[PDB]
Amino acid sequence: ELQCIGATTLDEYRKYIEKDAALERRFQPIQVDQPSVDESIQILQGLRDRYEAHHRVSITDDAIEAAVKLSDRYISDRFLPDKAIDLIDEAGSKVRLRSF
Amino acid sequence: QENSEVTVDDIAMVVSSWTGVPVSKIAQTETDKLLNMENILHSRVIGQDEAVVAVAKAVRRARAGLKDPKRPIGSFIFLGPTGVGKTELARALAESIFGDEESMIRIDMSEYMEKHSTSRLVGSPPGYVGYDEGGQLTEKVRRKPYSVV
Amino acid sequence: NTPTLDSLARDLTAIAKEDSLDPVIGRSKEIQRVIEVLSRRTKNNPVLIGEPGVGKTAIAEGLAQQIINNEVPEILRDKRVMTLDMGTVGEFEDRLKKVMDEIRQAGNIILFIDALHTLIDASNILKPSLARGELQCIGATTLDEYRKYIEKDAALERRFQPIQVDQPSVDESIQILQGLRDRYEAHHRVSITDDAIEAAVKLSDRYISDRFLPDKAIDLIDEAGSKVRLRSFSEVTVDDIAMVVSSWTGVPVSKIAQTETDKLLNMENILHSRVIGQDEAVVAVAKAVRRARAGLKDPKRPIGSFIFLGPTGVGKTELARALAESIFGDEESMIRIDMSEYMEKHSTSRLVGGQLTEKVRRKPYSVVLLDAIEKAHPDVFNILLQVLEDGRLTDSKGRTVDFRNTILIMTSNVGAHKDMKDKVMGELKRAFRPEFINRIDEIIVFHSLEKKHLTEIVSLMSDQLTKRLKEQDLSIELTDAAKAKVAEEGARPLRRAIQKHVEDRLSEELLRGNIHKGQHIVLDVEDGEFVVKTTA
Amino acid sequence: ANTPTLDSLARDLTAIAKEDSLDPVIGRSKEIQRVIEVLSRRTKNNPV
Ligand SMILES: Nc1ncnc2c1ncn2[C@@H]1O[C@H](COP(=O)(O)OP(=O)(O)OP(=O)(O)O)[C@@H](O)[C@H]1O
Ligand SMILES: Nc1ncnc2c1ncn2[C@@H]1O[C@H](COP(=O)(O)OP(=O)(O)O)[C@@H](O)[C@H]1O
Repeated sequence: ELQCIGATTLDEYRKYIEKDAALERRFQPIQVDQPSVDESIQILQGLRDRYEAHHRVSITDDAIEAAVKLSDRYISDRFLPDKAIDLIDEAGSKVRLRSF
Repeated sequence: QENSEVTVDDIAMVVSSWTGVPVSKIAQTETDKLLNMENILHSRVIGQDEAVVAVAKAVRRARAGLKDPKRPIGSFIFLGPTGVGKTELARALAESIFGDEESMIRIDMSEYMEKHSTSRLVGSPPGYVGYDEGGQLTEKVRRKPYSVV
Repeated sequence: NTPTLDSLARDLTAIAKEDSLDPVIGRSKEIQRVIEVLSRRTKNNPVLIGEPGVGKTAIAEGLAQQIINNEVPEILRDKRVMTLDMGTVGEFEDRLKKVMDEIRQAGNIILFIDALHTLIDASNILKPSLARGELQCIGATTLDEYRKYIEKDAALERRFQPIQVDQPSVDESIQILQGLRDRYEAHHRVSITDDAIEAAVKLSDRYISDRFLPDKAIDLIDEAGSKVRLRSFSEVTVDDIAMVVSSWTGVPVSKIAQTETDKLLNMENILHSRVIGQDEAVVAVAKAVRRARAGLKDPKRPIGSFIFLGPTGVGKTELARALAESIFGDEESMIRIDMSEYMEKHSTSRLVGGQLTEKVRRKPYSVVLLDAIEKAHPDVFNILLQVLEDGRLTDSKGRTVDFRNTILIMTSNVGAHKDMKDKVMGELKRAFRPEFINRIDEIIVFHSLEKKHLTEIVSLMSDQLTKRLKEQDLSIELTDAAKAKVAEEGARPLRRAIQKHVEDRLSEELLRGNIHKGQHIVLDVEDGEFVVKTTA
Repeated sequence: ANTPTLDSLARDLTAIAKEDSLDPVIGRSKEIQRVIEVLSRRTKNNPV
């Protein structure tokens, strides 16, 4: 009767929902995989628009490619594209501060 | 009309989406691939012609609708000298099967030398510390059932 | 002061006034034991240990009955047996302390407690009131929960007392029911024939195994006495009981019915034609089980030992499974214990345990197979030897597990004709003690492993490959010329070659289009070589 | 009889099956008949 959309991490799933075994049955799982490098680049551009508008700087395309690939390589403790946009916003704040 | 034809293909699609395993009617860009998979491997891994033959054979039979058993797709023991490909072949295979070869389940069994480390393949018994995050291997297969352990 | 504690729970003598409860059948010795312990002054208040549904509370009820009568001696005379309603009683402590005041008022209130472990909340004033005294009560728990209790031995072992209460005999249960069949037949306005009662007991002790006597049989009687009633809107019989058991467990009523003394005829046919080869072997074992099971012999032991000898990997496990299906069915009666894992003299620890003990605990109606027994050790060997003596193993709790209708079949390779007929005993008496041999039921030995029989197996295997396709979809047929081409193969695992020649080749050729679904795929040797065609 | 004090609070299956909303159950005649029997019993009346 009521349409729902749930969202848990794998960890909470195994630990909590899987434990229930009845409510789990009610819902329908859908795996969302981390984007590859290229998909991450496109996501990063779409968001680059807003991040530019908020920091008031302009983020190069190759800047974003480097953010994606670097953060794929030298962070390896959290996932994309959260990593990449975190770097992008870091850099934006850093540059705006560098304006002062 | 024609659209009122929920057929085997559509159940196959909702399965292969639900569980990661690819049960459906394979098409071009796949059959050509599965046939040429021997050549893909023998590109990535040089020499060692015999192995890639048997691995490609098993992947094909499994993917061709054969492999009636409820037992796993394949089971190989690669022996030989060092620096020959016993790991490179598996990396090539997981890469050609999926891409990036990073979906491959890699378990360095050289780490489970102890008697009790056998815990972290199956988890830690209920109640005991680490019970929730259990299954260094099992959770990896329940995450992605169609992979190369 | 009756008001408060009667508001706590109803008295048993109140029921015994008109004796609403059925008079319990037998248990007179056990009730006498209860009277003994209640007569004592140090450890007077007992606790009845037994499985659920065995009728432990029935013993307390019959006790209240013998209390109303004069069977009870004088010191225990004038004693009201009550119980406890935890529901009907911030304030529950006040009411319970009031109950304790009334216990102090009249020292003639033998209380009763079911599920005593989960009760001692109330312990806060019960366990103290036990120490002071005059709370003489009775306890009804299980065994393991009694262990959980005695783990409070500090203040509770001194006072309590164990009274093991166990299943009535499969015979005794008949008189139990015959005594109490009256009440239900009155309730449902039917009548219960005594053959129906004995049949219900004989199907309860065998085909359900989940619960215990007499609970099993009483439940069956009541389910029949309601089914027949609803069928009318008269007399219940074996037919209804077989039907309700079939509804319970899910086995077919026919298999419940006919297989008592005629399945033994079909068994030898099944053995003779379920595995290929081992001709004299099926003759041997078939003769054997007819000697034991059909025969009036070996009442204490199980069906008996069958040490399978010869080359491992020729049909031993398959003969075992075929026999399992034969005598008991389901292909699930066979339990396997890989004695190669027991290559350690401590491994018996996991027996004393997630091993054969739990397996026979779950179903005492089954087959058991021990493979690579040679890999065992003299300690686990002595274990299985005293088992084969009586089946009674006792692991992790002293559980006197019974081996009633189990099969003990050991498998190994000491061989590895008449010269072999001698060497087998040679390496038996030379590899372990002769007494274990002397606990023989029969010894099954097959030496030859290669014959035309082998080719037949391959045919069977080909059939299996066709089966799974008729399952999903295909129409494979292996022409016997191709079957012989494959079979012309040394080593036994020819299915691998089947896979190679047929399954692979066909999959490669099907992937590229030379085959499509819904086609009669004949594989044949036309020139001395595999040829595929489709007929649809 | 005819008490609106509970249907106000519970959900009546049968009154729903009046207007035929519940999806039909196929098979399970054995289990339904067993619920019926147990429902007509004195030792253990309540089914679970
Ligand atoms: N036949 C081959 N073709 C191409 N590269 C190879 C081959 N054999 C080994 N290599 C190279 O060896 C490296 C990895 O070899 P691999 O790890 O498979 O050897 P290995 O047998 O796993 O070694 P180890 O004995 O330490 O397990 C890669 O650089 C790979 O290019
Ligand atoms: N010896 C017996 N004579 C008559 N009835 C018995 C006997 N043993 C068990 N019963 C029956 O068992 C039923 C209840 O068993 P109960 O004592 O409640 O099981 P548990 O001991 O697990 O609580 C009663 O209907 C009782 O008549």
